[PDB]
Amino acid sequence: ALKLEADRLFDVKNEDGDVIGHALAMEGKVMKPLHVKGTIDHPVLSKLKFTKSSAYDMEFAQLPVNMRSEAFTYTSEHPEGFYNWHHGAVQYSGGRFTIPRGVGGRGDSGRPIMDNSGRVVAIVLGGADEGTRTALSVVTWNSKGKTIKTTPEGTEEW
Amino acid sequence: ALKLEADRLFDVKNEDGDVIGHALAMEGKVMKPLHVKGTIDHPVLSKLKFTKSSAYDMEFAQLPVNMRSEAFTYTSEHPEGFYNWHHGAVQYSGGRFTIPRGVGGRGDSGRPIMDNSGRVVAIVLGGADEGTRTALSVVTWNSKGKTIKTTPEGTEEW
Repeated sequence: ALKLEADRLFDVKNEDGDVIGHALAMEGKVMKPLHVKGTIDHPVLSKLKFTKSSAYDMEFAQLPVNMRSEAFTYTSEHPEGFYNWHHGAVQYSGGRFTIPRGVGGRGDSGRPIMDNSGRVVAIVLGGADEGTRTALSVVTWNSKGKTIKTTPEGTEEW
Repeated sequence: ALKLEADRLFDVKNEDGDVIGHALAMEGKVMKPLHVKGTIDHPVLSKLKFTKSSAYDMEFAQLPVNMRSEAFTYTSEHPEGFYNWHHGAVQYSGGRFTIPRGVGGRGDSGRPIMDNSGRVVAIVLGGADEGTRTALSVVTWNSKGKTIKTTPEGTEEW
């Protein structure tokens, strides 16, 4: 099985090699959440120096040219409805992004939430359980490009 | 007292009052699934001369010049991902529009599946219980305007 399409999603491994989170390539940058303390599983992207950003709970660095082209796209505009992440659908109902209960957990931060067109829309960081559903803590961006970091009361970071 | 919500999704009632199916004003016409034998619950529309298309389980009628303005829009462009319908998320993964096992039902015929941007993508007909999921029987239009009806083995009309 030849995988002729380039990765844009990478694993953030600890010192044992357990995958504890994810890093992604979007809008000219490699970007992972600051709180995941591990290395990016890639020969090139790990030797780069990342710029922390506590405010947004993010670390980033600019991608090495030949990779910049094969990177995601972000869309500021995003309607209520349903979006999709790795474990299925993600709902959007006025400000909150929610998935079912017991689906997301530790290791899922840095995973994007995207539309059916394949453009990124948010970045998971953790999630607030609410009995029936789980209110995700995302990192979105507006029409201008201002980084917003929505965080529900009682969030366990992932 | 006034109604600002346009008129697109009508109910289809039997000869005892129950709602057995639905109908929708879309792209210039009223549409309902043929197998549902009942009366559309809407003064103007119910007294219109319908035209059947048994090969596609539909029966359409042209929209009165006035209502023409508030009908739905259709889209043949529907990529793999998650969609919206009355009971929630509808997955589209290579030909099938599946939904979580259970939420389907008699009465759910005629209902449309639609994208985040409100445009209609398919009209539901019935479901095929495939264990965990349920593979829907739907009507849809291709890139060139011709109807197509996808019907799973074991489909139960609704």
